Amino acid sequence: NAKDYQAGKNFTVIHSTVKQPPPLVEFFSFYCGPCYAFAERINVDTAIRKRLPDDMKLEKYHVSQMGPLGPALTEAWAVAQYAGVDGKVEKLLFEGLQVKRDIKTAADIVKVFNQLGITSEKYAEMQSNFMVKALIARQDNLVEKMKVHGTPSFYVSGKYHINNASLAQDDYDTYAEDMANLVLFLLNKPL
Repeated sequence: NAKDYQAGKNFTVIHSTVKQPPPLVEFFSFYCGPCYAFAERINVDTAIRKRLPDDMKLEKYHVSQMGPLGPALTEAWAVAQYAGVDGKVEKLLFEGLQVKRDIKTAADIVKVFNQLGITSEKYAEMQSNFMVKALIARQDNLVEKMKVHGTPSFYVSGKYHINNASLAQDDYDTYAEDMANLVLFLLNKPL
């Protein structure tokens, strides 16, 4: 029934210096095709969330060092979560970059928020917010400390990096389920 995921095959034991790493974090880029598929096609993200406990979420950290808009996007994601519209704006940023490729500038990212009822003035106000800035720095700092080198990249307890290609290849639904199973297998691992 329950698979015995193997170190080396399904995941690697990373070494971080981070004192309090997210229990579960997915490093991603709105420019990354597989990152989009994980959030909208394969639905690896919903699969994982559907199986997590109430006192724990899938944290998504945007990679600023990827592409021209990288930084503006890490900021937009931070504002997105502060405004709590991170659930709606996610698909619109992926589309704006990989479907319609109509997001070319920082001013174009703001236009997405406008369509949700967030004026350019409110967006500017949020860009300044102390919590927004703290989350932007957290995202950038962990990409460095965790030594991220690809997206989408999942890390459990800041010690186990999942090997995306190692999971069930039958179809995407099975793959997503296998990923959530592996994530759980890692969260339930001895301290």
